[PDB]
Amino acid sequence: GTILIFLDKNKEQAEKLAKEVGVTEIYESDNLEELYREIKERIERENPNATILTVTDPNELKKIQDEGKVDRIILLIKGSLEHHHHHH
Repeated sequence: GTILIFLDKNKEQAEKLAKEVGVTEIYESDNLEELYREIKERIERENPNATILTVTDPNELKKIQDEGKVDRIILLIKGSLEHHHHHH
């Protein structure tokens, strides 16, 4: 059973792709990179026969969805408030 992830720092890119590709499962968090791990950890508990696919470009996501060889598709979006602290 194959899982397809899409990751983006920008919400409009993920929204516009979801609308052209026909996908509805969208998640958003300031901790985008920790959320990815927290989802994949639960995939490993729920799907012992999992296959991992992960994307950052709509040409790659569209090429995979053209073939439709996937059991679930999930979009993850970064929240606007996250920045690191700096002292120099």
